[PDB]
Amino acid sequence: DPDELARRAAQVIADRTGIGEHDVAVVLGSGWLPAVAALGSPTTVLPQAELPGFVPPTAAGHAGELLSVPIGAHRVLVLAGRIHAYEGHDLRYVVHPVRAARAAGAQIMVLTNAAGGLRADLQVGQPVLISDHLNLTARSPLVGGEFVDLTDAYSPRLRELARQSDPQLAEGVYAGLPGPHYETPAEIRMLQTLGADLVGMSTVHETIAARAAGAEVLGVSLVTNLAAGITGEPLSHAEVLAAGAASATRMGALLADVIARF
Amino acid sequence: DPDELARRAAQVIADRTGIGEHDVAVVLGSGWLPAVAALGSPTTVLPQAELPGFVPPTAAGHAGELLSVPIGAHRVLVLAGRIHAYEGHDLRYVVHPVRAARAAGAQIMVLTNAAGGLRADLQVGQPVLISDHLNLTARSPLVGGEFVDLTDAYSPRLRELARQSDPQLAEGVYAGLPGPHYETPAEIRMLQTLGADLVGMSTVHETIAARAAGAEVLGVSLVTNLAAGITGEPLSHAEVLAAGAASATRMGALLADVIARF
Amino acid sequence: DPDELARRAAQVIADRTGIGEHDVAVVLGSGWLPAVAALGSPTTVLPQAELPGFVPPTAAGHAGELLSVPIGAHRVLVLAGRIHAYEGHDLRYVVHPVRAARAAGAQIMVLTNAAGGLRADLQVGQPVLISDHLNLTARSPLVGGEFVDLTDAYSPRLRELARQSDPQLAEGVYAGLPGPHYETPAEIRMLQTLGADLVGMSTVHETIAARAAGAEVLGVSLVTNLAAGITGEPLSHAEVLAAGAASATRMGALLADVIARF
Ligand SMILES: Nc1nc2c(ncn2COCCO)c(=O)[nH]1
Ligand SMILES: Nc1nc2c(ncn2COCCO)c(=O)[nH]1
Ligand SMILES: Nc1nc2c(ncn2COCCO)c(=O)[nH]1
Repeated sequence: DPDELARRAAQVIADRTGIGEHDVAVVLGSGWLPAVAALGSPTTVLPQAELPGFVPPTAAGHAGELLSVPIGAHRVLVLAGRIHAYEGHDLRYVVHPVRAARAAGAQIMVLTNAAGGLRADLQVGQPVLISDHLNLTARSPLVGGEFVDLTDAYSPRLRELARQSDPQLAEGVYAGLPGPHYETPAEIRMLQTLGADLVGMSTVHETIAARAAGAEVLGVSLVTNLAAGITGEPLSHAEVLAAGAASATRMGALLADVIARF
Repeated sequence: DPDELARRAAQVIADRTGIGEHDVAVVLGSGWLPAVAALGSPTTVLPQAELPGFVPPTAAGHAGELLSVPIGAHRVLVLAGRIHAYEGHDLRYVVHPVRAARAAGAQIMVLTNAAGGLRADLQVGQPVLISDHLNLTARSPLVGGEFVDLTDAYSPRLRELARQSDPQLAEGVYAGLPGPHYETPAEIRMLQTLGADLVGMSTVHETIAARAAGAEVLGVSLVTNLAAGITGEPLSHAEVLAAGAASATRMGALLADVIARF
Repeated sequence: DPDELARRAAQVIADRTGIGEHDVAVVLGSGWLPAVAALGSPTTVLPQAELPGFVPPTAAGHAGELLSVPIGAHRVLVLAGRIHAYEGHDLRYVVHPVRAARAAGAQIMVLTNAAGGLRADLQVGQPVLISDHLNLTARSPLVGGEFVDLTDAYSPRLRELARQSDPQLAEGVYAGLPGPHYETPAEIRMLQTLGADLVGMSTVHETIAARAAGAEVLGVSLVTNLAAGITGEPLSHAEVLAAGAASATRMGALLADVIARF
């Protein structure tokens, strides 16, 4: 039972952080690990790996951390590192950190990801609010008849708040694909056709789980690269890995500024 | 294997219903269940849990009811209560009633479901014949080289008959997505770009299992709401649930009227 | 370790063929099996079932061979037969042959398949190079975190060399779907909107795994029919299974000529 397990993770978070409630949670995955530092000074860091339901049984590699970051009166549960459906994990493990954070008190989930830009405009290193997603994984983390409306899955209010801190923030539609391979240029063209501005390999399940749980979601993509076939050149690994890192800098700090608006 | 379990279920069904052939099956999906009551004069009802292979090893709720009913010159195997793929279940379980049906004599499977309407001119509470589908599940109920052709998977003949019963019947293309979450508006715009008129969370696999097994299929969606982002206002749990307790005697009258024409 | 298993496999190839490296692998599946004898005299033939990682206990039928054929400058591993996701095998097993091939020295994989033609200039019996693919399986043979750019997944250079042998060779984007059911005509319309020229039931994962493993890939579809709804007439397990076994000599000879240009 995932809510039951989320409640244990949440008890342990409370126990280990000494903080009984955590009213915002921020998942920083690929491309966004620069963002961690920059959310602000953690009072507790712990390994996610320790936590009930967290870093998956089968494959145990080395998860990231759960930081407890006060931002004013908001106690931010920072999830530095996430697991991905592409790693083989049953989606309940994939969304468990989100569900744990809910149980730990998160009103709002800030879900971040590394994305390829599908769009004209888009610059490498550009943060892009997610206005909506395409779930192109053919899955849901919801099992049974949990029929969650995904209208305004990425809170307009939270996009408004974020633009209060950076009025020049774009938004775009994120296509969530399983990965972990990057996309073909034909898949990219397809995704342009399907209505996506961004493409990536996470997030959609987390949002769904977050929304199912009642949490408001702020989604932020970092364009780590223009998607395949957009420029005419192959993808640069160093660019995907590093070109957005000062962005993820910038953004964690911007982050802290937006959470403070919550 | 699945086919042998389907024939075992069929034997138990013939035994327990006293009916050697049920030349029609009806699967009563979300929002169609109340329609059972207006179907005719069933002569056996048995809990589906009674039947070999009906209840999956994984989840256990309260399985539905299997009704044997004469309608016109047909014996109709009515499945009230179904399992869904979104409940976690191997598809062999999701299509088993259809396979058990065909093994029990079924030549025509009447597959009903609840759909978001993707054309803003479909009326909430109006049935729509499925003229075709988009299997967006990335799954098939068929295993190994079962290379079934799905041209006219939804028999034009049956839709023609259905329309003699009710010539105000729309037809349209149904996108089968896994569920159980509803679609984002962005997914809805994609679905429209993809040529879908209806969207739901079932049927596709049963259609495919039915065509494989050589049964013809009449698919009928109840538009229980306009899909996400169509209205410019969020979906409402309040409509999706009642949308066909209201259509109930009318849907069961339609069903019985169309089956009689078969 | 998939890669270790590949390695285990490649040492048998070396050992049973007596040749330390096969610089080209060809995967013959559906529609291309008859072409094998026309490729050349094999210096060795081993059943696939004898190699580590290759074929099942659960479901056992009767499996392909692996041939070692010199072709032009090349020592070619011929994989006669493949297994398919639609048979239900973990993808690690589906792409093991290619990974084994790559481990055996294959830096070029020629992946052949049978496809529905969606594009107006294609005809039944035509070989079509695969220019790009749409992976519509919602799966990936990659797990965890290799960085795999699928830009030029189907090497333009291999395509241009092939065309030095038969410049006749058309090319198209291949949509790789789960199978084993064929597509509904609405699905084919969608695929066309998605930019697919060809549709089939294999290849994409074997590509990905070849690309991740550092091989270039030439894809060859045999158009074994038009896609569903193109002719307004059903589809064929065996106008598919060989509207190209009509042309064994030519298909083997096409392959041998193309490979000689590499
Ligand atoms: N799928 C995909 N992911 C990317 C790309 N660039 C960076 N990432 C990071 O992983 C995907 C997370 O949403 C890209 O072009 N495509
Ligand atoms: N997938 C999907 N299913 C719907 C929609 N409206 C009604 N249904 C079916 O709801 C009953 C449970 O699936 C919709 O908009 N999308
Ligand atoms: N998916 C798909 N595969 C095809 C089609 N035609 C030939 N093939 C290849 O068939 C795979 C099973 O033989 C088609 O129209 N669709």
